[PDB]
Amino acid sequence: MSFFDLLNERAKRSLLCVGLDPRAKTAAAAVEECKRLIEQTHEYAAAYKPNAAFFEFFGAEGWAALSEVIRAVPAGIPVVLDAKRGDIADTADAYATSAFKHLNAHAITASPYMGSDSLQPFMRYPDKAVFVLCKTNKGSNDLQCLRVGDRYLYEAVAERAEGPWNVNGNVGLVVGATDPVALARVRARAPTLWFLVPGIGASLKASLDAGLRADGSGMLINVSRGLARAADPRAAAKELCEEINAIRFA
Amino acid sequence: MSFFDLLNERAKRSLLCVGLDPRAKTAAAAVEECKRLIEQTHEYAAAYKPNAAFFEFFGAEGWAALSEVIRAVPAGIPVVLDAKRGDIADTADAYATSAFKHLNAHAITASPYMGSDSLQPFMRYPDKAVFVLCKTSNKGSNDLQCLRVGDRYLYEAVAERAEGPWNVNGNVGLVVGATDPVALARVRARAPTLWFLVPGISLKASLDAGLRADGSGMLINVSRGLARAADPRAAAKELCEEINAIRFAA
Repeated sequence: MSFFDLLNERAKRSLLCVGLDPRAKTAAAAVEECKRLIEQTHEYAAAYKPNAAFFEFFGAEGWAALSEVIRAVPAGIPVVLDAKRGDIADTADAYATSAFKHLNAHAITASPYMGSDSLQPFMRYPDKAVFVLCKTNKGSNDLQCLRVGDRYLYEAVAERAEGPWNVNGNVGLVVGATDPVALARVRARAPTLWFLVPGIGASLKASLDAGLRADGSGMLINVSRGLARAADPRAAAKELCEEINAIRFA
Repeated sequence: MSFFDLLNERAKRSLLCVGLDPRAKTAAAAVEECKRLIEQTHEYAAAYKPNAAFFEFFGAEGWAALSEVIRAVPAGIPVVLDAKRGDIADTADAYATSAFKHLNAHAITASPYMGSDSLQPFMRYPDKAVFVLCKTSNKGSNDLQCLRVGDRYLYEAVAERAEGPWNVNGNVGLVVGATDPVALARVRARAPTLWFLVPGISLKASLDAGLRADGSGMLINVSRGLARAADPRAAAKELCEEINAIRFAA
């Protein structure tokens, strides 16, 4: 089962991605915190997204904690390591081996800035997925909205992803929820790719109308604070999952 | 004791940055390998650049190994953690705290793709430097970096931002490859004062294109050329002296 095999099975029930961004002060407490959130939300989760930086923060024990948390994700539910990596050759190979073999995540996020051969070391794993940063925060304007001919830079990234980068059919894009016009533009350039969509908790219907594919799928909607800090995380995930599906059905 | 205070002092003697990219198969062996290379090269090193991916590869033991290797670098020689990070908000804050406080590196490398607010969490440390990816030498450089924005390349637009709006704390540098001196000269034209971290040496042409008016502002990284030299001590001495001979020449 590839990442997308697992995701497409989950997508029959949910498009909700649950962020694992522990607020705990120690690695041990972080593990327990994440395990509890998994227990409460897995029935309504399409994926989990552990925060690579939050785990690195704990130092030595942080790695082990991340591995333990990934192990705690029920079989059948894919894990996207939000590590936003980008380098080349042996260095990129080492990041990919760490994420995919050592930590056993099913997917990673990656920067497009160094281009095709910076992305190849991740994308060469046919059973893993690579979500490439496309449209994201206020700094988006700096580079992403620069005009490269008759399109924005973020559109140029989209055209490569739904295009020559997708050798193993395992490329996705990171496309933010807070900009529905941009979301629609990316979907027009890349009509078949899965989007990882953060920032809903920073409009649900607008995002889905702009970003869903023709099949009513293809958006993985990430929520972190709205679930982790909820009075009832299970009920919050259930409600979000159902809200998304109601829109898909209509 | 800022990064640039340390670097300016070292630049009186050297512009050589020594990569720490261990080939060893265990964390413990990697530490010893790096310690040996530091011992052989420190008299001629302006900086050390540990490979964040290579240390992450060793998992739990990896972080501790990286911490130990950084601590092994003589007082007075700055450490650039080559991590190429880029994220937003609390996540970027976590990467910064990890690199600058927990690991006690003096500088980090970072992707520009998510723009100003993705870089601010690193740049807010006035005593730490942030080397932002600008122009890299790999084939993928064609994909984004060499796209045309108005009458210039994307990498020139990045250089302008870095020299201009981004450099509020005077701690921004750029990563600029040695393999194209024409591009290196374009970057120096857009960014007359910034330090460049220059991987992958074309030594004379690179220095002619990239040095500032003061004969400084380039940090020349060497990895394989030193670590795999029969005599790394003599290799570092020779490279340091060759760089300086070019700097001295009218």
